[PDB]
Amino acid sequence: PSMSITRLFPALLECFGIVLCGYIAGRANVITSTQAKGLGNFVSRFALPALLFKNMVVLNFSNVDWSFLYSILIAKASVFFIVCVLTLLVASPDSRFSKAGLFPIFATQSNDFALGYPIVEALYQTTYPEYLQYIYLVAPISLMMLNPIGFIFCEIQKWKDTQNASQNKIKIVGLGLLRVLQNPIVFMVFIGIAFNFILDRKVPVYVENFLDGLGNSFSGSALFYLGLTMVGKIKRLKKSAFVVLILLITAKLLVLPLLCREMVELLDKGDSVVNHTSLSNYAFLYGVFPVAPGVAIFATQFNMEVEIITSGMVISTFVSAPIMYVSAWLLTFPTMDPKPLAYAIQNVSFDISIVSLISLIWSLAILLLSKKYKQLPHMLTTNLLIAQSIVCAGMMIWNFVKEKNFVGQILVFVLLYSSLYSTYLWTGLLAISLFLLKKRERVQIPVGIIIISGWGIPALLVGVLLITGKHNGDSIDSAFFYGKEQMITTAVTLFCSILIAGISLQQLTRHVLLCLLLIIGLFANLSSCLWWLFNQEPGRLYVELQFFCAVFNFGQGFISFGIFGL
Amino acid sequence: PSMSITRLFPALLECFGIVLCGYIAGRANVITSTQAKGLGNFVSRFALPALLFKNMVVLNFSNVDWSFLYSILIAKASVFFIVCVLTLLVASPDSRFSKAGLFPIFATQSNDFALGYPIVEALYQTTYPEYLQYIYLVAPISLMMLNPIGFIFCEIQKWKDTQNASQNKIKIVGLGLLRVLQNPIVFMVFIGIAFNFILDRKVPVYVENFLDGLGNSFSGSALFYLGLTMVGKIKRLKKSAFVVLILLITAKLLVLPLLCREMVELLDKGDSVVNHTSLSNYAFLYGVFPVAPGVAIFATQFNMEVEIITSGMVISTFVSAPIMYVSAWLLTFPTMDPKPLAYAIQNVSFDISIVSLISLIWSLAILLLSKKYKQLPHMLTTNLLIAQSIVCAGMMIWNFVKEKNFVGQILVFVLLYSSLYSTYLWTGLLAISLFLLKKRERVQIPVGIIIISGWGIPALLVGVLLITGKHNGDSIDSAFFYGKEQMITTAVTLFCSILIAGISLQQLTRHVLLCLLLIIGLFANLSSCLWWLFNQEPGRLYVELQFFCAVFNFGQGFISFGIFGL
Repeated sequence: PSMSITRLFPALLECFGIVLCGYIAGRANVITSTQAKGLGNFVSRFALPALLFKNMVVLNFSNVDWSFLYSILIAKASVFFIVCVLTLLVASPDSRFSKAGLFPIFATQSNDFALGYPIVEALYQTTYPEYLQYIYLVAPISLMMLNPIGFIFCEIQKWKDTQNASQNKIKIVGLGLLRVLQNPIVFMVFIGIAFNFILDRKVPVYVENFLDGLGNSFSGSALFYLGLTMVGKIKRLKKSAFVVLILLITAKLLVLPLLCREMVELLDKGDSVVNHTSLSNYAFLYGVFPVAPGVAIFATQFNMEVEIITSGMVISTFVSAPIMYVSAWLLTFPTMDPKPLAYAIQNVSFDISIVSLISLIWSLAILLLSKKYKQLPHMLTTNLLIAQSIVCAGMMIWNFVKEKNFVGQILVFVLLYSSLYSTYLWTGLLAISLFLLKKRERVQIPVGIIIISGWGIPALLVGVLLITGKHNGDSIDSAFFYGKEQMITTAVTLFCSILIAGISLQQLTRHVLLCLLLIIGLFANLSSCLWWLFNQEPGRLYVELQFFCAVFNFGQGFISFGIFGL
Repeated sequence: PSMSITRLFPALLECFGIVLCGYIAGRANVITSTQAKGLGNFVSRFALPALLFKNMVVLNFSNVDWSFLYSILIAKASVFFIVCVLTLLVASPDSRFSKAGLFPIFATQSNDFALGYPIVEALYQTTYPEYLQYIYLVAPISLMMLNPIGFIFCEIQKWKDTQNASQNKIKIVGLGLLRVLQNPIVFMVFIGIAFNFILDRKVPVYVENFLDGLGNSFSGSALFYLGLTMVGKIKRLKKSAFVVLILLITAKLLVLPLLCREMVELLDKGDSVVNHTSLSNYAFLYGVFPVAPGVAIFATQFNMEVEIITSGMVISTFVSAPIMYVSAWLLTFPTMDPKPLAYAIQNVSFDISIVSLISLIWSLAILLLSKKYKQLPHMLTTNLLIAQSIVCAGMMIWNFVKEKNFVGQILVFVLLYSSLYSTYLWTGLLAISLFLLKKRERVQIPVGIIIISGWGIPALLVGVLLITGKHNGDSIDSAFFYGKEQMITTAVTLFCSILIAGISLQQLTRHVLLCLLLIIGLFANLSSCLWWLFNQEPGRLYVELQFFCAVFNFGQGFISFGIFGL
């Protein structure tokens, strides 16, 4: 029914494909500074003003609900206040004012124009089109209130950097207001409001085509410039810098969205509760949008703490996608029938599976071209990567052959769960291998025996499961293909491999990081299976259990991509 | 009826008495820079903002005619354009942009707050009170449009003074707008408009008393500061500087008022033609207001051509009063009955007479304390000054004894016209004396004979006029006391003395300047008398003839004050 989520995935595909294409053109020394600066100037001075003007000349103020506006600004202001007070209490007074100036604006300004708008239109084009007009009401008005405050703090820092007591507060506040009004968007917003008032909701035809042409190309050009502006801005930082950056990011993506949810539910008191639920969905999806590069520009012009802000922004752009994706799906689950939930879990499984295939074949190509798998413990890690690639390809085929052929279905199921169980076991096998290398014992490693075991016991369990199991082809989910016996086997497999990991626990640090991260998802799987078997009756909690288990099982290769990928 | 002009004179009295008191406290080294700067800061930052805020919170926009506003701004803009184009065509390009920046703003900004408001309230308190609310609509709004333009020209000059081609037009226009918005009045006007919108035409009682206290003392303090700020800013300039200054002043006081009249008559098309006439009167009296010191401050901060602007402003303040006075009276004459016109001419005669008495006794005290009247040609000039003082005192008594006593009336009339005719003759006597000194002849000057003649022939003519004349006490004017015979005698007196001046024509330059300026008024008098005798029927032109003749006859001592006063 409402909230068509199927179109969300393709939109993220083009949105991040443009970014990766820009970055690829960047690091190849193909695109130089000249045309990059030209495109940036075109975006900042021509495309964005035209787009905002065309969207603001037609607004229909007479039928716009301001509960959105009040809710979003109050949530942003509360977040800004919390961040600023925390900064002033924790930061050392040597440069505390600078931090209190640039840190909290990172928590309120978001890339709602180039990035958020494609998703919101892809999700609300035919069901709630009116939502598309609220975005242009958020970024400017918020920028009117919260950002100027931070500005004067920066000026205060600059003032105490100059040690010029002659300057008064009037000059500082004047400079701050001058800086914030010098930002183009505020005065195009003002002129657009003036033109809407003057023209009485009319668009001149002579310039309508020009405005459409300038505004339609804004998104792609802005994303391309963003991709170009992250070629070499990621550098190593200190432990305290990492900690404060993580705190900032968690504030960005976990604090504002939840607060927006709660106080949107608080403020609104309308009827037709479905509309209120959709409103909360819109607010929460809005809260999770990443950080705009405008704060990076502000830091650059202020020439203070530029590197940390740039690193935070570039990391936030990448981290936003999985979180907003899981958010959209998790919010969609409660209002669906169990068979639609099964369809949704297959869909997300395919999506994460294909992305993970891209990651895994990239990693396998890198490792094979490195020729570093001849010595321990790399060959078994490559074998585990191969098992991941095979199980993800099994996801792909199985979703393609769910109800296509019979014998194909059984063979695909057998190979699929063989590879999956091989990954489960190989986690514990790498645990044992790392533990025995830790012993520093000059004893030969039975590499052939361990690899044949790691590929044979999973196959043997799959075969005996097929022999003892009973076929049940009416279950869409692969877990319930035969019934109790399969997930009893999976539970005992999990229990065994996890005990192996626990008793067990040259880039050994990389391997031990992997041998730590994998077992959390392993506990997730054990908890899911033990919950299903102990609790025959269905609770109101297994939906996110199933979703997280599928996500881990079917995108765990992302972990190896992150760790064994650079 | 309407346009009560009687209260105009006293208002000018206090307005310029405050100025002279401030100047007198200034040159006595009694008031120093400290309290002067304190009072100036109080006026600029506290009194004026409070006054404008209290007058702007209550405005009643619903019933304000904007024909005034359109008319006044279009006239000011036309004047500004004419001045700027003339400046750019005539000024040499060495510093032409600076001139085109500061010269035309001198022609549009006026002292409408401290100076004009007392006159407009004194003339329009009970008849057209609403007029008082238009003043605060003129100065800011005009300052919004015309002055900023000039600013960028100054910046252009500064830019070409720096020879920095890196700066673009955007920076220059930004600096100009920053300077003009930095002026306090614009943002108190904006905040006052905002408060009027918010409070829905209400004034808080808790601050109403404070606002009244701050705004009531603004006028006196501003006039006092203005008087202090002219102690030593008048210096000698060159001939071209004098010529351009005279051109500027004539533009100030003759161009804007007439243009405002004509295009106010053009734009308005309302009924009840009396209202339109009053509107034109208001516009013309507004156009004649002097120059505010704000342009002097602008020149000082720009540090360009400060002396010429300051001299022009300080001269304009003094020159404004006689011109606005004669304007008010001349505009009032057409709509009155002949007996009210006679009353008005007696009133203006008394006013100019008492001011001229102040001037004449000051000059006589200076000359007598100088002891420079022992040598030619000073004693006869002192005698002429004495005759002026006596004839002005005769004005005073005669207006006091117009219908009080009979024998007093005849004796006052006799002495009065004796002194007046003595002045007429003594003009020609000084002409003869200067001509005979020009001869460079070592011949004794019959000083006793010439002085006894100069005091005796006028008395003899008065006596024979009394003997041959017929008393007619029903005429309010002194000219028509007896009838034809008196002004036949005056006409022959004028004709004789003026032929003496023509055939005739050590500070001889001062004397010849006097012996040039006096005879213009002499022609005015001859023209008036010959017009009355040749044209028995009354035309529609003798009103200004009579007014100018009375003004000359009864304030000619102002001429000797200006020339024989320093």
